[PDB]
Amino acid sequence: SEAEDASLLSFMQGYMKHATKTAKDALSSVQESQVAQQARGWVTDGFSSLKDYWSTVKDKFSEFWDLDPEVRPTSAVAA
Repeated sequence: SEAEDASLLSFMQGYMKHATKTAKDALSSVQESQVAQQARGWVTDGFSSLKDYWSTVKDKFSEFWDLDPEVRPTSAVAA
């Protein structure tokens, strides 16, 4: 017995509702968190390379707002 009115959105709607349960069992599986050593890895590769790039982008995020005297999707992409 089930409401035939419910559209094909039923199975899904509930799916995410139910699959959200696996979060726990899946959460405990976070054992992949050990990825630390990996992160602590990028250090050797001079992860610092993120600073310059970060310090720029982030900071440039201020100016990156105001484009040339002409803010158009055409000239921008084409230039």
